[PDB]
Amino acid sequence: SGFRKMAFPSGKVEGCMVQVTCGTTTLNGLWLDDVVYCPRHVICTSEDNPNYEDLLIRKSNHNFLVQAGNVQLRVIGHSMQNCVLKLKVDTANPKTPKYKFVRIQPGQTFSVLACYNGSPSGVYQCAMRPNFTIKGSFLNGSCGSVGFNIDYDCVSFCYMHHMELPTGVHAGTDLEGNFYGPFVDRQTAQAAGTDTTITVNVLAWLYAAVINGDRWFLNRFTTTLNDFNLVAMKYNYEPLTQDHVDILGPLSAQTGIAVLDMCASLKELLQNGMNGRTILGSALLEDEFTPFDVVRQCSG
Amino acid sequence: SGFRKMAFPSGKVEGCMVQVTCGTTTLNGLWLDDVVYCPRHVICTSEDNPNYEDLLIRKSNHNFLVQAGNVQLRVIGHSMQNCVLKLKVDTANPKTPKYKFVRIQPGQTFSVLACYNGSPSGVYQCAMRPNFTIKGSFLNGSCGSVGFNIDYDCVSFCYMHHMELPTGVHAGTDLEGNFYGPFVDRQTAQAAGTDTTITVNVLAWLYAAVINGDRWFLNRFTTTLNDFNLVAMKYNYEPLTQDHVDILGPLSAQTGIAVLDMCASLKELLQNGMNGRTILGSALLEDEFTPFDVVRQCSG
Repeated sequence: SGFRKMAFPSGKVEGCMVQVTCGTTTLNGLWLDDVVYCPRHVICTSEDNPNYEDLLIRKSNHNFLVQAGNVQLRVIGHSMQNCVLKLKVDTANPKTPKYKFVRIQPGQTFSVLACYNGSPSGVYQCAMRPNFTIKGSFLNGSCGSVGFNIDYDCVSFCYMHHMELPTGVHAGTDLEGNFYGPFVDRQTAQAAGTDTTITVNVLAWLYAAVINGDRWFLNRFTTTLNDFNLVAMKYNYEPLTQDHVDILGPLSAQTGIAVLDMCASLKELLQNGMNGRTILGSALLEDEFTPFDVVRQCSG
Repeated sequence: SGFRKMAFPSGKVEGCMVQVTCGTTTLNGLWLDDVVYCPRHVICTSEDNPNYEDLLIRKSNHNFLVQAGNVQLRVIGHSMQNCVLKLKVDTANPKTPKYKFVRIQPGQTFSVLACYNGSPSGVYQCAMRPNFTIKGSFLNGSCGSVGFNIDYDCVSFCYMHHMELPTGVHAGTDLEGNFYGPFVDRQTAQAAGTDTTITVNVLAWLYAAVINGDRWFLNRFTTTLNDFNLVAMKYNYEPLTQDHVDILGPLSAQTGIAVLDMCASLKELLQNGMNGRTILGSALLEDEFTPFDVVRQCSG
């Protein structure tokens, strides 16, 4: 037992991380088969309101230094797809895993492999916030670090890191180079929009707590979906849908606590607080675990 | 910026995990060069107050099934070292990293690669508690999962998982098979002893918060080491030593906040609480980050 925020084992992604250098700019790239994917930001400096089409036309293959550990990888083609650069290299990565490029939804989680100069440094879990930012840990040089999920040895890549917003949260793209949220890879006054709490995840985590022996917040009451959603709106929680209730079915069955029964507990927690008590070691309600994340750790 | 609980990239350890089966018992082992390390518990069932010396004498090499993915590894020798079994195999692991076996101190952190049937499932950070337990996430089949730190591509293994205590916390050994704390690998009423809060780590995390822009808890006061330790004892915090102050030097220098100045903030937080505010997203004081963990993420 126990419940911990847990990343996927990162080995399959570690074998894909390379360093990409163009001029005086270095960042990370992702080497799959004979293509390296990285942020197109690598082709400009600080002086470049940039036109990336013009900037790339003025580059040649030999302007791109790609290093996989010690071995230099010869660039033989270059192109741009939205905000990512694709560098064709003369060697297929022999450690390419089975993989997919997937775009994830707000409220879903993924593992981030933080990398610097093509060298992985740490791994942690992130949720895509409703406002399309993530609360990561990225220092200078982390551009091109990727986010992923792993399912039966298939790596589903969903995130490439591009920048940090003024509040210290983080924005990036899918692996097709399309930004999550209303952000751009140039210097503007862009800021994170208003955020909300992911209700279905909070309920999943309350189920995790019950499975792990925390029961003090339970009560004999049930509530209707409509009356719960009135309370949710008051506290800046997302509305709960019938599909959310359906998704929580397996956890509800395992614990014998109907979803709308648990909603009555969440309503009381929102209105009264915790009164000095904690849930799974937290004094706040946690919304960064999906129902899948809980079921993954609460099989027993 | 940002501050996240972050595990080391797990790839080097993933390449060492195997499955060890003896009879109807299966668990995880660690394959380094031509030796597999696993909990000696693998040689008994439920009926075995066991004498492990007798149990091992009654075994042969062919009683041990070791599987590295698909490939079966032939066992050619077996011996016991304290609570770990060493199985000599006829193949050196070609993916053996540079490694060391180190025993860690209470208050230090490490990454856990949770594994089932020789297959890694997730990675997370743990601190060794003052009472020599860890607050992990381990389901049935996780025995033999290992904890480690990585320094310049050298893996320092420090933990092998053995069992779960009645409070849901976890106990295990170093890789020499010596238990952390007053625990044994048989069925007793053993329980975790009283625990305390790791003061130096809480201060390191307050420094992390300042580096990341949380300043509301600061004040103009300083305190003496002796007067702080009077408050620490009252709230079940470990005493702060001069070596702790010395260790926090680099963080104190980066922020310009003397250690004893930060101690005055911690005293006020202990006596008054947070008054509805949070620090790095927590409503509780966090003690599972070492000064090293902070410096690792707060270079900027």
